[PDB]
Amino acid sequence: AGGGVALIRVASKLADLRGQNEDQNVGIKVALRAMEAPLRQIVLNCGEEPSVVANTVKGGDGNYGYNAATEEYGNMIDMGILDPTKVTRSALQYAASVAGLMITTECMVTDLPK
Amino acid sequence: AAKDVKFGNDARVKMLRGVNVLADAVKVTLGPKGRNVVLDKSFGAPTITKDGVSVAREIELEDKFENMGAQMVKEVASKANDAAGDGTTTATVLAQAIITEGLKAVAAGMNPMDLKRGIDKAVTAAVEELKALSVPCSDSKAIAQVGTISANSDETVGKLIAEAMDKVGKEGVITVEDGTGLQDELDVVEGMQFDRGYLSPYFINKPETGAVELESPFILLADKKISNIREMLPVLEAVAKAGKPLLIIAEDVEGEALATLVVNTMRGIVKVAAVKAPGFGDRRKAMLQDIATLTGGTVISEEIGMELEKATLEDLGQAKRVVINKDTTTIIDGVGEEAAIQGRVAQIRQQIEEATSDYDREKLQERVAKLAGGVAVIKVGAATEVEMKEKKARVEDALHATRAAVEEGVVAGGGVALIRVASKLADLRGQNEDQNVGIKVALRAMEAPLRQIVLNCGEEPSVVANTVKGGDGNYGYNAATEEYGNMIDMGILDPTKVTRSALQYAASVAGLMITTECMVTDLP
Ligand SMILES: Nc1ncnc2c1ncn2[C@@H]1O[C@H](COP(=O)(O)OP(=O)(O)O)[C@@H](O)[C@H]1O
Ligand SMILES: Nc1ncnc2c1ncn2[C@@H]1O[C@H](COP(=O)(O)OP(=O)(O)O)[C@@H](O)[C@H]1O
Ligand SMILES: [K+]
Ligand SMILES: [Mg+2]
Repeated sequence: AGGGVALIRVASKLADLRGQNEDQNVGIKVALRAMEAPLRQIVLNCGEEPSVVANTVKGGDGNYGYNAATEEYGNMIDMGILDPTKVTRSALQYAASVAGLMITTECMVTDLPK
Repeated sequence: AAKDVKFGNDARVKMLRGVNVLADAVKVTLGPKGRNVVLDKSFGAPTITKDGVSVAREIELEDKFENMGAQMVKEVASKANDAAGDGTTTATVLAQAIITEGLKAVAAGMNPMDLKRGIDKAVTAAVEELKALSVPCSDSKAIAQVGTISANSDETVGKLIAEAMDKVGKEGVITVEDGTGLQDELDVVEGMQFDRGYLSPYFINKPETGAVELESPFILLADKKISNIREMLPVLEAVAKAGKPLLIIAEDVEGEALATLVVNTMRGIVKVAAVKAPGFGDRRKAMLQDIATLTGGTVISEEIGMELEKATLEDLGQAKRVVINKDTTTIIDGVGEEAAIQGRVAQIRQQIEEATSDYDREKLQERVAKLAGGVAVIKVGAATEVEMKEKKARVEDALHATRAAVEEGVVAGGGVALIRVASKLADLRGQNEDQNVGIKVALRAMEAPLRQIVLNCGEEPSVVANTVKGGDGNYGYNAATEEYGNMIDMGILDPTKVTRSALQYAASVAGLMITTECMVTDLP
């Protein structure tokens, strides 16, 4: 399902995940909180309130979601709003990769501003 | 000096910016999950406080138009603190909401005065609805709940205040002072006490406690300065024949008379103790008259036409026990016909009603407590001084809230009552469309306190607001436990007076701030 609701589905599924350390728990909460960013930004660009729509979508199940073009809810499959699984998986994995690279970076070397 | 003059929207945006600075500093302390603000003091250490008016009274800005905005919105918190003693953060939140919405409506081409009239009409209707929505708060459990909620969910404070209010009575007074230990303690005084000790340590007959104890004495109330013993001979001889102790409450006793008294006390002739008359001036006269009424005696004064030499036993009062320490004198179980006490306290109530300053009113209330009720003192215990100050401020907030809740009743707390009122006033209309817009502005601003409480918890204010608006009755949101339920059943109570006062003062200041067009101030 499109519109950013698949990531909300998985984030709501994974709310029970725990880590071995209080720092690994902060990392797990950081990654799960970032899966709602697409739908929230879509609703923000359309002009509604992201929190109410996100709560309504999380409350639903399956392919329930929000149509941004007509500003109504419904089954995302029936409204014809789809994403291939490869697109979502690739975007999530590459975002996590670059975030991990930037988190463990100790030095940056560049030419002088001259 | 020379001035700077700004017109229209420039003035309004500067003013709103100053309002926003002060409101953003104040609003971080609202609810069970608000935080503390550190205030720098020029003389001393910083103070860490969660009180709205304390934070508001410190804010001053470098820019002059923004400073005007902040100085104007500061009066809401000041006035709410003066009137109710609590509810200043809510008043500031409401004022900021009204100002923001009203400026948005003004920028759309509305007439500011009609918006102000609509806001006034909505607030009047809202106050009537709040009065209709209230319920009495008389049992001790509800008073404990109010004191607990006002002290930032501290059960011990609520229990202590409920016990104090139960013991001291409806006519008594309760004060808060610094303690010496780590635990809060309550000391209640029954009877009349004034802060005057004996004039000579030799009067002490019980060195174990260093206190002068007299059983069934006479009280000689001398409204004059006594230096020569020649005046007291008749009454002293009469009391010596009587065979029971005597107490002198006089303006002062000089060396000769005091020396004669101390010589006689140790010889076993008479049991005499002498203390000073409390107060200075007219209040001293009034309290001597009060002691005369309580003890059933007559004040010996020159201004009425009697002399102390002609005094007899009929002019001397009586008591059951008198205990005098280095600092305080207490008179216990004094003989007096009740009608005199009720009459005196009645008169004192009439000059209570005809009093302007709060100092005079509190002195009169202390007098009424001494004559009829009691006086309770609560000591606050804390390890350091900053902690002591923060806890003492919380205890004072709780005491004020319990007083208000007793005198007017309680409504459901957490911002729910304002939402219920605004839901009830959904069909109110004015004379023209600008007035209807102003009514809508007020009704929308009535939901700001709950939204800020939910923000301070890290939740979503709009989801909770919608869920609470969808319910009926006392249905609300518990921000401490993060659950929905009955506001009354879980003990989240707010006095009606605090809510009404916050709404009134916020509307009064914000309606005027909406109608600005020009601002004149000094130059940088
Ligand atoms: N009518 C719609 N309602 C809600 N979401 C939509 C709709 N149409 C497309 N989307 C979502 O918007 C996203 C498209 O954003 P886009 O600007 O194409 O960014 P990207 O290039 O990263 O895909 C897709 O994830 C799609 O699921
Ligand atoms: N557990 C709770 N759940 C929801 N609301 C609460 C709770 N405890 C207190 N409140 C509300 O929070 C407000 C307390 O804010 P406070 O910091 O006392 O500011 P004020 O100076 O306006 O009283 C009260 O209106 C009260 O109704
Ligand atoms: K506060
Ligand atoms: Mg309070």
